[PDB]
Amino acid sequence: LEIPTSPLIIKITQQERNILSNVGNLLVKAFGNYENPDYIASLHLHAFQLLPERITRILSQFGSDFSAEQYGAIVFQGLIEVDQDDLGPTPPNWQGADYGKLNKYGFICSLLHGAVPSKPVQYYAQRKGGGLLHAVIPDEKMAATQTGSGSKTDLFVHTEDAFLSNQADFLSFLYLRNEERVPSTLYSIRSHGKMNPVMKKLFEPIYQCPKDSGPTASVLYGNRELPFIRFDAAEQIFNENAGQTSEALGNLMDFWDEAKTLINSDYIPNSGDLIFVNNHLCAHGRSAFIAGQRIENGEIIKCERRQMLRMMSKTSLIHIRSVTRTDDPYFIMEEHLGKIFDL
Ligand SMILES: N[C@@H](CCCC[NH3+])C(=O)O
Ligand SMILES: N[C@@H](CCCC[NH3+])C(=O)O
Ligand SMILES: [Fe+3]
Repeated sequence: LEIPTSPLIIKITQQERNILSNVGNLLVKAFGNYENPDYIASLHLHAFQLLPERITRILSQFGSDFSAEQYGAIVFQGLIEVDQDDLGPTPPNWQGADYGKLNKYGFICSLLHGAVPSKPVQYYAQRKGGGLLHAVIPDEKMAATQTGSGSKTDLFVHTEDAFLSNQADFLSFLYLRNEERVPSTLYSIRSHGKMNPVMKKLFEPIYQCPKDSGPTASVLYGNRELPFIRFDAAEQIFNENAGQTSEALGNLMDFWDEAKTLINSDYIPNSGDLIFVNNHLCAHGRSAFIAGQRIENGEIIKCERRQMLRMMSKTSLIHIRSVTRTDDPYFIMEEHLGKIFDL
């Protein structure tokens, strides 16, 4: 067995970039925006017929691959060319993001999910939905917070929405700018190799999964030999109010001791790179940084602040139907491990 220790790196070609750009422009003209219900209803058809064939091939293989060799993450290097002057300055927070300008990017991202095949969704748990595409921008007000609006966060990893029974199946992180040169940290449950006694204890449904007395869940699930994972190191372990039992905390600490040595922080994304993640296999994180600066040869180089676009998707609308809005089967109303928001 070749135990995966790093994600698959795909170097996007100029011809592929040009196709994505032209297709993105055509979809903007045809449908106005990526949230158009006519576009969403025919998403897979546009994904398989408009994407560069190599991307379609990679994503289709990835969607059904839960084998021992699968890391659960793909880095698409140079997926898009970002014109930095046209993008202009990074807004102070995510509320300031111009969606007229990210519209083409939303089409491209939604086609990638569509080729898995997977359906872009939104969660009331994250920004009261906030649309299919989220701008992730470091806010000075929330500088050292354990969120996406954060800047100084270090050594931790998490799968997205570990507190939800219906968390995303697939995630995409499109980097518009990373002038601070912050590494993108990834962690795969497949990096452990063969099922061992430390991992086996995580199948027990005894762990707290606190929201971004509570119900418990298993950290490991799915296949017994090649499992899926729901994990949040900061929220389940290093949170004083996590409320874990001594048995559960001990199991998580033993797991974290093994897991932390397998974290991969080698990849530093460039503008236009997209990281595509199987949220059931691979956890993600970000190293500490001061937004709007980098240090080179003992000197501070001022720069525009970090800017990333996030899209989440589910492979089945049927199995999430008891937690979605009556008039919107793509809008998840789940609050915490089965419990729905009481509005
Ligand atoms: N910026 C995002 C990040 C949340 C997910 C990562 N903890 C938000 O405010 O919803
Ligand atoms: N969502 C992160 C950045 C993405 C890193 C994922 N490897 C943030 O706090 O901005
Ligand atoms: Fe996250």
